[PDB]
Amino acid sequence: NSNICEVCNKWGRLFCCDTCPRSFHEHCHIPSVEANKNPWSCIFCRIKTIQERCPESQSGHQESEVLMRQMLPEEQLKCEFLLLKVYCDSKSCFFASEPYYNREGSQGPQKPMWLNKVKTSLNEQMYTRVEGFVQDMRLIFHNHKEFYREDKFTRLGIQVQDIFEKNFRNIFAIQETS
Ligand SMILES: [Zn+2]
Ligand SMILES: [Zn+2]
Ligand SMILES: [Zn+2]
Repeated sequence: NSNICEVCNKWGRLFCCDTCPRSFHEHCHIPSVEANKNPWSCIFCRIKTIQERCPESQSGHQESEVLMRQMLPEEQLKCEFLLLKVYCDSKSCFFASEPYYNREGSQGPQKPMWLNKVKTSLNEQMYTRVEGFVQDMRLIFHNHKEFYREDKFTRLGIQVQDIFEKNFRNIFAIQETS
């Protein structure tokens, strides 16, 4: 197995996957690494199994159909994985914890949102459709763009949104377009 966490790239107290060489901090994995389970298979492995059991699941889909799906176990897992792919980027640090807003010439968002809030919401099964999760995720970046205006710091929101959107299209097999 790897000697660093797949998500944050640090050593520490690592739980190792039994079916692939990845390792994780307990709360870096999503869901948090399960108490028992021998063998244990990481989220990457679990997602790969879904694809292998249903190869046609990789054919293209329309985003509008994906968003309306109910959060059954496989869609729950896919959203967890997509959240984890965002935390994999070090720039997610800016969006992880609860923000505050006090900048001359700007007003804070009406509905603040952050990664850890989305993480809790998934853990608590608060989303009934994929659309709930995707809307909160996109809101993170939209709030940031609006608040930071013409400051160059706005670019961090564009960057992390691009990671989110690329991974959304991959994990949910969105039909490729020009
Ligand atoms: Zn970690
Ligand atoms: Zn694995
Ligand atoms: Zn099938």
